[PDB]
Amino acid sequence: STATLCLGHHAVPNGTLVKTITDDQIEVTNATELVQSSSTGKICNNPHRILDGIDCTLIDALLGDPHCDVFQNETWDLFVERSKAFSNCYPYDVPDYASLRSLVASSGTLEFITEGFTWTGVTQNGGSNACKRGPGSGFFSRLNWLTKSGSTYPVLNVTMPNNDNFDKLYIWGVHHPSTNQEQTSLYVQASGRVTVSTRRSQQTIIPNIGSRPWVRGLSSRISIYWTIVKPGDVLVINSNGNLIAPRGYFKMRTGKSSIMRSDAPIDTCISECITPNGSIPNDKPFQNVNKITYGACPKYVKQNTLKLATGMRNVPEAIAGFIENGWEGMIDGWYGFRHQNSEGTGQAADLKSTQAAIDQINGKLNRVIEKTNEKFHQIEKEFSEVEGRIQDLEKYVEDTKIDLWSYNAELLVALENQHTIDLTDSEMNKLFEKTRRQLRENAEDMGNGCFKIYHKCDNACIESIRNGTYDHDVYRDEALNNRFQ
Amino acid sequence: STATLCLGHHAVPNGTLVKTITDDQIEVTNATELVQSSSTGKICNNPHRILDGIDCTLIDALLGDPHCDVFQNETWDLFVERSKAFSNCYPYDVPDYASLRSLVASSGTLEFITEGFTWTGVTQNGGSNACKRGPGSGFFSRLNWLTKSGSTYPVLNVTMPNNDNFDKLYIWGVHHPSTNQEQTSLYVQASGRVTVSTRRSQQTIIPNIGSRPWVRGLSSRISIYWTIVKPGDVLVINSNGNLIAPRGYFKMRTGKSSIMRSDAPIDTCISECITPNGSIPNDKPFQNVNKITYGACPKYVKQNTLKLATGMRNVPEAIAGFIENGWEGMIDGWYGFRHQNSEGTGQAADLKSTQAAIDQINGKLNRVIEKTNEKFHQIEKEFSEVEGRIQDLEKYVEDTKIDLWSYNAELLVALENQHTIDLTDSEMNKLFEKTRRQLRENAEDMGNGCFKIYHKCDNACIESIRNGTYDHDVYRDEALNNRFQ
Amino acid sequence: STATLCLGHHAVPNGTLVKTITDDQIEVTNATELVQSSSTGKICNNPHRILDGIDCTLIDALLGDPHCDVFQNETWDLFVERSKAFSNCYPYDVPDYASLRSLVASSGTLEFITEGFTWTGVTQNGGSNACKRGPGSGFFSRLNWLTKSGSTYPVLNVTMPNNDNFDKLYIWGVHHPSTNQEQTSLYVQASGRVTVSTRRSQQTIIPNIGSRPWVRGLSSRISIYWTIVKPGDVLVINSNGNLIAPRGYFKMRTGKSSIMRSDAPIDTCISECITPNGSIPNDKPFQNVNKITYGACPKYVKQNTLKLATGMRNVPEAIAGFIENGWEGMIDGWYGFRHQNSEGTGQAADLKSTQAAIDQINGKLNRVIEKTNEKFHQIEKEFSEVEGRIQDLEKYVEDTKIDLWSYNAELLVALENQHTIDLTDSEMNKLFEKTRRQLRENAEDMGNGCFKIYHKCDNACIESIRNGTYDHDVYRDEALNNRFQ
Ligand SMILES: *[C@@H]1O[C@H](CO)[C@@H](O)[C@H](O)[C@H]1NC(C)=O
Ligand SMILES: *[C@@H]1O[C@H](CO)[C@@H](O)[C@H](O)[C@H]1NC(C)=O
Ligand SMILES: *[C@@H]1O[C@H](CO)[C@@H](O)[C@H](O)[C@H]1NC(C)=O
Ligand SMILES: *[C@@H]1O[C@H](CO)[C@@H](O)[C@H](O)[C@H]1NC(C)=O
Ligand SMILES: *[C@@H]1O[C@H](CO)[C@@H](O)[C@H](O)[C@H]1NC(C)=O
Ligand SMILES: *[C@@H]1O[C@H](CO)[C@@H](O)[C@H](O)[C@H]1NC(C)=O
Ligand SMILES: *[C@@H]1O[C@H](CO)[C@@H](O)[C@H](O)[C@H]1NC(C)=O
Ligand SMILES: *[C@@H]1O[C@H](CO)[C@@H](O)[C@H](O)[C@H]1NC(C)=O
Ligand SMILES: *[C@@H]1O[C@H](CO)[C@@H](O)[C@H](O)[C@H]1NC(C)=O
Repeated sequence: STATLCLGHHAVPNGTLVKTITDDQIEVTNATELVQSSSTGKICNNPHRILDGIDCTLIDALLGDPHCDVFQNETWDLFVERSKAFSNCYPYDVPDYASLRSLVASSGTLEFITEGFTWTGVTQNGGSNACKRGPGSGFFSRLNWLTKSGSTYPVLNVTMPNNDNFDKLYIWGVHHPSTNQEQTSLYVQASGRVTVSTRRSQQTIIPNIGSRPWVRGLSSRISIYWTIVKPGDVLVINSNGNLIAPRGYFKMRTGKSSIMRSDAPIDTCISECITPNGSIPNDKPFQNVNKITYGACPKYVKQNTLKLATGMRNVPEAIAGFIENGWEGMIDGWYGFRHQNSEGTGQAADLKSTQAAIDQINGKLNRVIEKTNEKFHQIEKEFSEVEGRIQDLEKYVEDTKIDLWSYNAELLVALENQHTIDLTDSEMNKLFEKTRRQLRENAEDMGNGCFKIYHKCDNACIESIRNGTYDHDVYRDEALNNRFQ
Repeated sequence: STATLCLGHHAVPNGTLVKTITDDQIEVTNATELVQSSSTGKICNNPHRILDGIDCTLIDALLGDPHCDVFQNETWDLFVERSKAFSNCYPYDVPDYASLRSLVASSGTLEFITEGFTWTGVTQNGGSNACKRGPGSGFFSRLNWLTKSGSTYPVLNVTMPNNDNFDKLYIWGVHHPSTNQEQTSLYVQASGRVTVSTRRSQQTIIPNIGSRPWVRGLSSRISIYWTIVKPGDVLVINSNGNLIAPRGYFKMRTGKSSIMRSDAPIDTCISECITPNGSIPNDKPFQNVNKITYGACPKYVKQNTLKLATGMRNVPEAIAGFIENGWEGMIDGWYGFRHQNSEGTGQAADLKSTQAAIDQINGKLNRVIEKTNEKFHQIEKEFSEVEGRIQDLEKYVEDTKIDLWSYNAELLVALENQHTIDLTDSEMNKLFEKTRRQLRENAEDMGNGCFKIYHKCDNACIESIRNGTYDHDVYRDEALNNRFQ
Repeated sequence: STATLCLGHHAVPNGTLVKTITDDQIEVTNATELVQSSSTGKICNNPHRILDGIDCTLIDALLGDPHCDVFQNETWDLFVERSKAFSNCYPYDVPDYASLRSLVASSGTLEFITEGFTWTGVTQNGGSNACKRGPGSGFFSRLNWLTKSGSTYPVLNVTMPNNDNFDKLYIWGVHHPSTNQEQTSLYVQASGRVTVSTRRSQQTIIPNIGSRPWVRGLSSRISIYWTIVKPGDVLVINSNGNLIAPRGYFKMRTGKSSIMRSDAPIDTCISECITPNGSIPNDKPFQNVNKITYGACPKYVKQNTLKLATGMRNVPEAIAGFIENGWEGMIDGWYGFRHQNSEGTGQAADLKSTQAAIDQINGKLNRVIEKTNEKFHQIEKEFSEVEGRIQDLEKYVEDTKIDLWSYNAELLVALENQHTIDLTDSEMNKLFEKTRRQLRENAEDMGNGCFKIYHKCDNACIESIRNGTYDHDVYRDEALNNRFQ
């Protein structure tokens, strides 16, 4: 008699469509989504130290807004700026505001050391009713509003050496009165001047005595400037008037700190990736949640979905083999044998080829993508004002990055799916070729992916063929007799 | 007797060389140029609304140059800025000119709403002989040149609330007189000041009273500034002098609008992609025409040609099959059979494998590159002045983008050509293996991509082999007798 | 009798692990490092014109520091800016210093043409003891310190037309005296003003009368500004006072020039690639030395090693063929035959398949990566100050470029290694299939990448099989008799 041993691969009834280099949409047994398209809606407070700016802007906490005194000496890995954040202090503008916000966020600390600045001949601790600290007028806690003492405002000329071994951030301000009457009343000089300089840098501000929109009852402003005094350098403040002096310096730092605009609530949970939408799992290589990211985050891509073939071609369902169709009834392994001999039909999965395919597919993605791009401080990617050239450059850089990484994701997923499908096909063909080699002249490929063994092949001989210990010479005579006679 | 059945693939005499991962220049039956290296030289006026700035710069049309009154209330999807554009009005400079040009181009409209600004104690509608609107002195139509009324220039202090639901762009200016005599004659104050501010922003400009190069007969200038008033915000203009006030505001839009410097004529034609060279077709995924693009444009690459293999190998031309040579004489399909039997030689293309290869090759490039990157406003990529850091950053960002996308194009073309070649080879080999399987023991492969069938194979039998309905058992006895006896 | 003919591939005892798309670490016979991870520590003075700024900053050489007069009229392709560079002249700051440094580096020349500027009513060649040119007081050699002549400082008003065909760079300065007494003594005007303008540009600077840190004995500063005068344009300098006028112009160039901050000594050596680490060989496509590069440099990648498989899979060691193991003892070629016949065992490498594999592998890398991205002037990539938005954008652009190119290198190496391994496997399989085709029915594949030929196969017959001139019909009768009888 003649037995019919042959090979096949597992098939699933519910396949999943993936995109390859050669096929637009090919069904495979298994696939995994490589894009994190959803977020939990909350920012995890671990492992990063998240500082929620409930009603406070980062610059508001920096200056010492009366409603931002809880953020004094605060440190963060990510400062979260809520859209409800508002200023309740003296109206102010920060020329080059974005740079100050960026560098204070990167510093990651509001640690403020008060310094013994000596202001002779002027009244310190000038307050306002726009800045109401308690039941009375106040001002920014980190800024000293100096005004004329008596009937004269001398030329303040103070020095502060940076004898420490770290950069000192001095946040000072220039008062812009609404009228010349206010300018003279606060500062006997009809036109003030504030030159804050270091041995290498310099910033001169001429106060602007002009009316402007009422903000919290004031048509005067404070223009906020910052001076970074590196170690060994010295800060000289020379003011003829309109000086909102610094009460000290902020300890600048370098690290993984940044700032995020987000309304996502902070939740007791752990996630190394934070987006304005909330924290997302970084298990997947790519995301479609937000281009704004903090921590170990997946690369942002424009694709909502990128399915990676983690299985083989799905060819759902006479024991014809892989060339005809896949085997739905085989669950022990990926590739296996079905045999029909005198002892009845049987099946047995091939563990060697199954494990080869599984091992090859296991780390396919993780070996072409670095562990995870861990980004902490970045450029601004959403803007509320129309700034122009610099904002356009930031938007263009981010769009270029997004387009290039989205193309990388598309090409990589197509390449990896093509390689997975070709690899599973090659494993099936390799097992078929091994079986053919074992069955040198004792079998014949029926053409449906199925061999026809021309000798009585009991289950023991089937097992011998399956495990590679099949000796063709034993049955060569009988097989040849049944084949060519 | 016996028969011959050789399997082959179509070949063309006029092959085309392509680049693959494995071969530097491999000849293929067909290839398509993937780089749009040429342009029609004229900008299509569809589907985008192209506004040709014949003799006007965008800022010239914005300010209301007398020779640019045809651009009043103008809208555009692309503003074309001719190199012959010139200014014929009061000489002016725009501090951060690039930013204003960028944001006005992005806004995409010159829609100007005149507002009831009230300037008390000053003479309005000041004009100069440099701006000759008609037979007399004129000025920018969108700017009001305020001067002293009689012998006094009071402290102008006006407000304009933004009660609408859109951003208001206020283009104002500061007059820079040639001499103190002119400053006092126009503005009794010896030193003017223009503070234009919102509840959040502020811009105070001190006029510069100094002579400078004559431009249209004037050594005075206008420094042009813009204020964007968001909805609910209020614009306050406080001028001690030298105020070139706004006559209103330009309504700000957000959309696909931009500006292009181009001398390409406008043509009654349709093209979704516009370059300074002119409109180019976006059928190809890459273009080597211009890095400056607008609309649904191909990605810019440094390659002047990237041929993508849309066919298979050429092995140009005893009927040996694919292993030996390609078949020049087969035009019906890509793969086919040539048979020699007692009834004479014949040929027949294999439609199944041909269609498989054609379908696999049809969308190879499409299923790895997004439809088309539709970019509307971008960074400036060509610069006429040496600005320095920001211009260097823009040039670096564009050069990095160009290099990365050029590498992407090289790698993609090489990968897709390698896959096309391997795919056509695999189709040929799969057809050969199918024919082998059908001819289990009836035929022997002669090594030239062909089979020697050892039984009388009439045209009906050859057709049965070709269509897969060949029964080996019918001729097994005769074939074995002719083979082994 | 019979014979054995096993096909195999060369193996090396010391393989090298490379990385593929399918295997994390696969041993190949040969691999080459694609990342230049090391530098010679010195800057080659060829082929680039390296100018070593020993103790001079580029701006120090530009202004004409007394200790930088050796750099007058100097030209360079790369200006090397040592960390020991110091200023020994009048203390100064350059508002927008980075832009001036960038544009002077891009120009690549300090060629200074002295111009006949006429300053009437002021004292020229003003000096200080901060700039000691010799034993007496000095000043910047390219700047004229103008002061009051006698007891009056008239309103300087000079013009300089650009009648040449090149851009003229005018480096001027504004004096910032420490006290009003110094301002009046040097400049009778209590408040100076310096307006330097062209027909299209304008820079007006108000001198800053305020004290500041002593630098070389002076609490006064020079604010350095530059004006680029296009051909046909004219430069007008007006000054009430505080004018550090230009003595001429620096001739602008466009080309391959740039500036590098490096302490690597310049050595008599040739290298087209320069890094702050020193010159590196550009033979490899990628580097891990420095993201800051000049000349034809390898792309910077984060990977310190990327091994590209320049050989085949290594399978180190009855003459079983390729299926079992690789051939350690075969050095003549890559693929070969080992035969056992009545005349004894022998071996012979296959030159055709070996050469096919070698030719395909030779240029795999260089037909997908452009020769060398020759980058000369680009953005600053290392910053000593915390500047903010623009510096953050530069850092983000460079980090994006580095990440994208590192992913490109990783994916490219994985793809090329996968293709090389599949290529060598396919060459071995193609040799096996050719040998099978030649031995139509005279040999049987034993399953170990080897054939049992069932006829007397002397060395001549084995050579005929190896060179493709083997006629199966000669031995078909004997082989069939030995096979099936
Ligand atoms: C902040 O830290 C400084 C550091 O010494 C300390 O002097 C100061 O009292 C602290 N203030 C607050 C509010 O924590
Ligand atoms: C201002 O202070 C600096 C150092 O703080 C000093 O060198 C200078 O003499 C002072 N000037 C006056 C006028 O006091
Ligand atoms: C995240 O937020 C942005 C902006 O609010 C929004 O455009 C995007 O759709 C959000 N994505 C998810 C997944 O919530
Ligand atoms: C522009 O539109 C406004 C809208 O009211 C109108 O008042 C004005 O006259 C228009 N100008 C032109 C030139 O069409
Ligand atoms: C200027 O106008 C603002 C409102 O526009 C007003 O609050 C302020 O009192 C005015 N100032 C003077 C001096 O009239
Ligand atoms: C397009 O124009 C640019 C600049 O004028 C030129 O460098 C380039 O060669 C042009 N290309 C084509 C295809 O016309
Ligand atoms: C620099 O070149 C100019 C060009 O004429 C020349 O006049 C000047 O003397 C040169 N100076 C030096 C120091 O070489
Ligand atoms: C200043 O010089 C310019 C030419 O450079 C001239 O047109 C103008 O009249 C001069 N002004 C005075 C006040 O001399
Ligand atoms: C090159 O120098 C940089 C900065 O000093 C350093 O981080 C890097 O490790 C150096 N690389 C080599 C190869 O010396």
